[PDB]
Amino acid sequence: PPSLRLPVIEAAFPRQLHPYWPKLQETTRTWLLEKRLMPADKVEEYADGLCYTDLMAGYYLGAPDEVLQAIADYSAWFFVWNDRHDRDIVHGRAGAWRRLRGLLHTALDSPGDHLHHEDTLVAGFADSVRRLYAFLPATWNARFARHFHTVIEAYDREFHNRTRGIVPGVEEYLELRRLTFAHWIWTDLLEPSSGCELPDAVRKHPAYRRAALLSQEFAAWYNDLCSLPKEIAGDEVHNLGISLITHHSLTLEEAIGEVRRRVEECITEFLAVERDALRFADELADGTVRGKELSGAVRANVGNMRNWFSSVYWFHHE
Repeated sequence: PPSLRLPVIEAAFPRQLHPYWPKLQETTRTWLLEKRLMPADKVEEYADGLCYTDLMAGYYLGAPDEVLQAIADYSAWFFVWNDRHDRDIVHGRAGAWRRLRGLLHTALDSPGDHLHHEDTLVAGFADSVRRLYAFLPATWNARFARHFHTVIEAYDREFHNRTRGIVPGVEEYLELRRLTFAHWIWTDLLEPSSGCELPDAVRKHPAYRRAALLSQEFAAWYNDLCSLPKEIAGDEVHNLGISLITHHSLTLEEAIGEVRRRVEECITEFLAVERDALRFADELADGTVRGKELSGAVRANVGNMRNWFSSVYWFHHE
C-alpha cells in the first residue's frame, strides 16, 4: 500500500529478531490461557494468528530470555486491557471502568495483594508487574510505577473523550497519545533488557531522550497511519488522522498525507540524533569498568530504539 510503504525503513533499518522468538510465542500463549485473560479463540488468534509476540522479539534485542518473556506477557496483557477499555467505552460501562481504573492503580503499587483477584484482568496485571519488578533496583520499579500511573489516567481521559464524542485537538492528541501508547514504559523497559538501570543524568541526556522519544513517535504515528482509513467515523475514536479531519477540515487523503509527513520527519530526525546518542555512548566509556558498562548499556538501548522502527514496520506488513 503506497501510503504505508517507507523506502527509508526498508533501506536503512534492517530487521533483527531475538533468538528466543519461538519459545516466546508458546509461553505467552500458555500464560494468556493460564490467567484466563481472553477466551481460547482470541488467545490463539493473538499468539498464533497475528503472532504479536514478534513485535517484542524484534525490539528488545539482547534481553535475557526471562526479561523478554516478562515484557511479552505484559505487552499481551496491555492488548487485553485495551480491548476491555474499548468495550467499556462502546457499551458505556462508566462504573466498571472507574473500578478497574482504581484497581490498576492499587495493584501497580502492591501487585502481591492482587495476584488472585476476582477480576482476571487485574490478576494478570499484578502477575506481569510483579515479574517486571524482579529485574532491577526499587528505584527503577518506582519509575515504572510513576509512569504507569500516568498511563492509567490518560486512558481515563480517553474514556471520557470517547464516551462523550469529543475529538481531541491535534496538539492535545499528540500529548495524550504519548501517554496511552505508553511511550515512557517501552523506554523504561530498555533498561532491564540491557541489564542496567541508567542514572537520571544519562537517560535525561538530550541525545538519549530525543532518540528514545522519536522511536516511540514513529511507532504511534505509523500505527495511526495504518489504521486511519478503516477507522470507524467519527467522534468516538482517537487517531491523529481523525483529529486532523475534525479540527483542520482536512479530507481523508489530506490527513493521510499529513500523518505520513510527520512519520517521515520522525525517521529522518531519528537518523540524525541517533548518531549523537551513539557518540554519547562512546563518551561514557571513560576508561573505567563502570564507564564500560554504562557505555554498552546505552549503545544496546539506542540499538533497540532503532530496532523498534523495523519491528513495527514489518509487523504491519506481514
